[PDB]
This record gives sequence, structure tokens and C-alpha cells, in this order.
Amino acid sequence: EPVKYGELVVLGYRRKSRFALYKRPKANGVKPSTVHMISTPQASKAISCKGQHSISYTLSRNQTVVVEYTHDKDTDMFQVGRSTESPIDFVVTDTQITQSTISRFACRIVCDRNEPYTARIFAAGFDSSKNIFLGEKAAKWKNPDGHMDGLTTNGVLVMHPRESQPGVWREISVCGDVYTLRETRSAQQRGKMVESETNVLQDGSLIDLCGATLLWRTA
Repeated sequence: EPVKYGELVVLGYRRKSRFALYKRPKANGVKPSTVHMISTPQASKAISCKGQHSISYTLSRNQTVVVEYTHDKDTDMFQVGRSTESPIDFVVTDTQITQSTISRFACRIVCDRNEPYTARIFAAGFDSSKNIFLGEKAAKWKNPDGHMDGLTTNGVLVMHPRESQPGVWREISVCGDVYTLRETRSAQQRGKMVESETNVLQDGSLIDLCGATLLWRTA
């Protein structure tokens, strides 16, 4: 206290085996805000919203829906990825020629700055343009609340361990909704919405980042 939210542990072995999440000096959380329809040149490589975070839902090579994300005084955000760029809080790598399946900016853990300091997981992380890019191939749709949501290329999966049956892996979307697993990992296909489950991380939750599995432990 410095309030500790919890701990991420890399199963099977800054780049460390263990990452403590602490309440930040200043809130860095973000929340969805204004939605923009933007025209993009064929050569577009990055989109950025001046002074803000954003998620880009690519509709075609000509147009992208850009959801602006503004300051959230009530949360802290932590990012996990294979990238060593400054937006990544916790660097994770895969557990002659080597390949990685882990995304540069893989996920966000977002923690309430006030009691009970609930932690929640979201697929994807914001890059150095403070942007998350969902390309034409990525699954994207409008949810029952009318907001745009999407899956990353490979997905972020979570299992809360376990009347009756043992824990099941679910896919988490970019906006933190819960879906059943796709038919195959990386399938160009979205699973079934699980309305009765949430992206709240419970003690002992496993997070599959496609190349590494993390364990969340509440403080």
C-alpha cells in the first residue's frame, strides 16, 4: 500500500518470470469515446488521434472506423506483449530459425484504482501511436449494445479454473466481451457470445497469449 492489484506469472519460465501490478501515481486508464469514420489513403501505415488513444476498425482499404479512447481517472492500465517498446509494461516471449506467435502488443489488464480494485482483461494493446489496429481480416461486428467490437488475429484466451465441469477456455474481445473458442486457433471466424461470463480476472485465472500462458493472482 502502494496498493498492489495482483501479480502475473509466466508459466514454464522488463522481461521476467513474474510481474507485480501496483496502483500508479497517476491514473493512466482509458475508456471508449467519440467514434469517427475516416478516409484512408492506399498507403496508410498508422492512424493516430492527437493526444488520445484509439482503436481502428478497418472496413476496407478506403475507410476505417476510429473509436477514440479518452482518459479514465478511475482505472490503471498495464500492457503485456512481445514488444520492448515503451507501451509494454511486461515483456513476454514464447515459452537455427525461431518463430514467435505472440503479438507485439498482446493484451491489457485494467485495474480499478478504488476498492475492491477489480482487474479485467482486454485483447490487444495500444502501440506507440497509442492505437490498436484491427485489419480487414480481423473479425469485427456490432454488439447488442450497438458498439463496434473485434477479435485480434490470433486471440487472447482466458480460463477461470473450476457443479459441474472443469474450466473452459474462452476468447476475450478487444472491448472485453467473452466468446466461445473459434473452431480453430486463428480461424477467420468469431465464436458465440457468452453473455453470462465476464472479463473480470479471478484469482487463478489463466491467460493464453498464443505462445505463452500467464497466471493471474489477486493480491
